[PDB]
Amino acid sequence: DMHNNSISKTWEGYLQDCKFKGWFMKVCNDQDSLLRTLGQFDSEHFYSPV
RNA sequence: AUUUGGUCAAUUUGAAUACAGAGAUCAGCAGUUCCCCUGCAUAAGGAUGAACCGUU
Repeated sequence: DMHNNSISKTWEGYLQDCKFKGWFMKVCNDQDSLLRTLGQFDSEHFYSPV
């Protein structure tokens, strides 16, 4: 039962160079790890911690 | 009171032969245009489905 769960569109933009080689879904144990993963495409800035 | 409205053409001629003059009728199908339905393609544009975790 997940009434708490929800989704929000954070961004809806245009990128100069698309460094994402494919669609590499993942899970990480921590936030730092996630950030690092994101920055594998030289783009940590996508994640919005709230 | 009379009379014109009355010349067959065609051919053989240097009047004779001709004798009215030479496809019909019934029925398909396709095309042309517009419309409607149906299946497919092409573009575009939606809508939606599908277990479960992925990739340095």
